[PDB]
Amino acid sequence: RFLKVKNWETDVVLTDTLHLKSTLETGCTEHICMGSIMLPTKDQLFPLAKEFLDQYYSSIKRFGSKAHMDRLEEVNKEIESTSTYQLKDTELIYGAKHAWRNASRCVGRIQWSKLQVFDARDCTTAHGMFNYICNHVKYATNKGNLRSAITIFPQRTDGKHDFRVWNSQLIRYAGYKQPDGSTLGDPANVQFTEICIQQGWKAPRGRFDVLPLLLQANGNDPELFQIPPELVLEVPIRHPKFDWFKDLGLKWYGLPAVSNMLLEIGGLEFSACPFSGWYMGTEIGVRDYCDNSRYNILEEVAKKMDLDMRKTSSLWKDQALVEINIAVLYSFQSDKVTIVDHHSATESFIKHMENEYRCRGGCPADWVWIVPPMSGSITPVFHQEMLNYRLTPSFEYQPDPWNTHVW
Amino acid sequence: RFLKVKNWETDVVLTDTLHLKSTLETGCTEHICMGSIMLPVRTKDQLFPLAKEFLDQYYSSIKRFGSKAHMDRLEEVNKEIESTSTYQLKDTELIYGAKHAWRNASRCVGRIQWSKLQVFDARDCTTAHGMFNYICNHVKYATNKGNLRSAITIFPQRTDGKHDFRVWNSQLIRYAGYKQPDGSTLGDPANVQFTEICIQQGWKAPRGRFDVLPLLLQANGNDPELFQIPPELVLEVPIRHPKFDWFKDLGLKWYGLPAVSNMLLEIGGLEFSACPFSGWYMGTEIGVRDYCDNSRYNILEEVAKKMDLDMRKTSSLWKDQALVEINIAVLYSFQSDKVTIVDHHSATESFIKHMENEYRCRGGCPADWVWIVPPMSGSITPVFHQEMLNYRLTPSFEYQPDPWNTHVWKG
Ligand code: HEM
Ligand code: HEM
Ligand SMILES: N=C(Nc1cccc(CCc2cccc(NC(=N)c3cccs3)c2)c1)c1cccs1
Ligand SMILES: N=C(Nc1cccc(CCc2cccc(NC(=N)c3cccs3)c2)c1)c1cccs1
Ligand SMILES: C[C@H](O)[C@H](O)[C@H]1CNc2nc(N)[nH]c(=O)c2N1
Ligand SMILES: C[C@H](O)[C@H](O)[C@H]1CNc2nc(N)[nH]c(=O)c2N1
Ligand SMILES: [Zn+2]
Repeated sequence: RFLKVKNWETDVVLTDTLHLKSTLETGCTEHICMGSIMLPTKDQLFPLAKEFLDQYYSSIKRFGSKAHMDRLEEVNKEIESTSTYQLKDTELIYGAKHAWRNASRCVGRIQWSKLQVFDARDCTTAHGMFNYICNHVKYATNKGNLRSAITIFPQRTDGKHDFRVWNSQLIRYAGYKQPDGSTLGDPANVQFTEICIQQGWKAPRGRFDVLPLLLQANGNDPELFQIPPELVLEVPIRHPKFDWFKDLGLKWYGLPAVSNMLLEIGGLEFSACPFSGWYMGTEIGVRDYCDNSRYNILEEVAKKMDLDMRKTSSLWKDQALVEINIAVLYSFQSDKVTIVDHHSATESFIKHMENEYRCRGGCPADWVWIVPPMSGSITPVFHQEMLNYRLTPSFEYQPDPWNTHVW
Repeated sequence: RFLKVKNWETDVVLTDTLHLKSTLETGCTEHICMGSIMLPVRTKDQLFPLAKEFLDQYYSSIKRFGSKAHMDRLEEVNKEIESTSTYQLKDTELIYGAKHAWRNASRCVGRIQWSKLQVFDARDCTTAHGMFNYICNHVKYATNKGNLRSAITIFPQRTDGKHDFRVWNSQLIRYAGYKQPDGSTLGDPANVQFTEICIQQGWKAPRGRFDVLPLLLQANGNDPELFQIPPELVLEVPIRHPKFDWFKDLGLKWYGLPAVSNMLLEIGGLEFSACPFSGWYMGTEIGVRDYCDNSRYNILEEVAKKMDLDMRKTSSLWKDQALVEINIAVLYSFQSDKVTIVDHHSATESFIKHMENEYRCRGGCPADWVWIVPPMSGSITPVFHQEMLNYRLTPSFEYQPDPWNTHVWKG
């Protein structure tokens, strides 16, 4: 009932009570743990609404005040009538920040309360979504000094009128397979990269071609738009010692901006809610470059380093991996674009876990995702027991829209 | 019910049915995951069922399910239980049981090797001296002059819980740790407490950085006794680096034989509380954890200074660079002395193949991602992108409390 979590490096023991407010399900059972699986009516809505409003008013110390009871009634009225309701701005801001605060997979949550929220609930067309996205991008980029933000498009009504950003992130690199049979640019996007052409895009057939945005307003077919290059900050990747590094030709964008998730506040579903902050370096250096099914440049970097690539036990992959990541961090820092290393991000997150244990009685956290993909055991999160549970408001996955849209 | 796991690097999907044979609890529920939590006397009552499940498994494996031999064994074990409140395993049953505990160990990356396990039956042992002899023969056989072979030695089972066999050591071979007055630590900080107990029981500590601890052995619920392992039995490897000649001057060495001596082996409801087992090291267990954990030898700073890395900013990744070098050194040193060791790329690759094999022939492989993924270079090894199902099958290896916490001293 009152669960404990221990840090094995520091012996620090925290006590979790916040999980008892857990609402949704994890996929795990008494018999089976699924911690490593990527994805395991008017009736429904009022409980959900009341729950959320209860935590709102408690957060502003007006639980059981007149306004609270008045609101619960106003929303109760609005639901019994319209079959949905609308959030006040203040509630929207609290909801979004809290969906980030509750993302158990995010190592970056020490920053949860400094989130800029752009209310795009008055938007009606793809051109309009495009304007809102551009302003989001520009605000967030801030000439390199990145600022967290989210833009919230209109809430789903009856599932026929959905706003969706078809891009999985706002800013990503094109991928094309060749007759040769291998891959140019980023293989993650091959499919999307073809949809875009399959709808109209004139691909500059290249390696790092920023993809066009593909936007669907109010359930309608979606439309192509190029984000103005001037708005897409990029960083040429070079090493502080290896001059040949530059000649690998590598660059990356500074703004990670997730665009395919669904935000749930008080039972209301926001299917287009792109959000952005900034990178931890290993997301680019370990996952984007070195994954077998991504840019997969380890072989190439290893060779230029003249390492003994003959036997796994020379650890040539690991050597190359570290230099690549030093390179990415060096570049971003040199160009004054915000970025965080994994040692610093994990130290931050331990600090935040501690803050959330005392101020709030816990912090849902998913170890499988919080431990970085390199140097795990020399970062402090490795030695930290964590409890994973689902609280609301939350961000959730949702099916790729091309599997669902009728034309 | 069938459950699927996918690999995201290769799109290979597998189907689990074995999880249906599971019964023990995970720690998790529908509302909470405890997947990253380190640790989430029986009556006739519960013993009968547990012995029957075990025997049904045993006789299916040998293709004799429902034979007269099966049925008589059941009847024999049942009489023995209601007669004496316990039973004895046949040799063949013990062998199968020990191997399957290994096979069912969801946190073990080395399981491709499960069927080649040498089992020593030490169930006639009655004293600590006899335990010392068995452990010595285990160590020498396992070591095999550097060409390591997996083995386990199984001492008598628990009876009333007042006559337990225990090895108080956490592993058969480990270095002492000594808390110095100035706050620092000499040798391995993980072993300070155990080192104090030993000293208290009368061990004269040489008080250097790599002193092999004595064995501390309890037979039959007696107070345990000290024994020094013969040093000619303890294979050690000096740690050098193939390019950095200053590495050897750091003074590092490590032992070759990892042999865990503090787990509890559960077979058909019986509890073997002393069951030391041994295999061979994955390099990262020495190079990442043993040397570079902050709560262990923690040589990272010293190695970084000698490499003259930029240590002013973590974003230099100076910790990450030094860590790869220390692990290169460890693998180089072991290979050069022809002492079996496996790197994490090779171990994890082998495990993915074991795992697919186990899905095909067995219907599953319970696996604990948190422990299988290596503590460096996680995502450039194939297990990182492997979805895994974790559940508890028996026979199994279980944790058990430290004996200094539970023991009734006699004096
Ligand atoms: C401010 C800097 C931020 C840093 C450095 C950061 C870092 C991270 C990292 C490293 C991951 C794992 C990502 C992966 O491997 O794909 C992650 C996941 C996540 N982050 Fe944060 N984050 C930040 C801001 C935010 C913001 C502003 C939001 C929401 C408003 C957010 C919501 C999430 C969610 C929902 C996931 C998991 C999504 C999934 O399950 O795939 N993050 N973040
Ligand atoms: C043959 C070579 C072997 C290799 C390379 C191997 C590798 C590993 C590694 C790397 C771990 C994680 C250890 C840690 O993080 O501290 C592990 C855990 C484990 N292994 Fe294996 N292993 C091997 C043989 C065996 C044998 C022979 C047994 C038993 C007969 C076994 C039973 C286990 C158990 C029970 C754990 C988990 C311990 C715990 O939960 O604390 N291993 N093994
Ligand atoms: N189920 C999947 N999920 C999936 C696939 C790719 C990426 C992601 C998550 C991307 C993500 C989400 C949130 C944060 C980050 N990284 C960041 N630093 C931020 C992005 C926005 C604010 S911070 C990346 C999730 C798939 C795997 C393979 C095909 S689909
Ligand atoms: N709960 C703990 N248990 C614990 C503590 C230290 C080590 C271990 C596991 C030791 C182990 C177990 C099984 C295999 C291995 N490594 C091997 N290569 C083998 C050892 C024996 C056969 S193979 C190591 C478990 C702690 C963690 C940190 C501090 S206490
Ligand atoms: C199968 C496995 O769960 C999958 O590889 C996960 C592991 N941990 C991860 N962790 C993060 N941060 N991001 C990821 O994409 C993944 N992938
Ligand atoms: C809290 C967490 O479970 C703990 O640090 C685990 C993580 N993964 C591990 N994995 C292995 N192989 N060995 C370990 O000791 C640990 N420690
Ligand atoms: Zn779980």
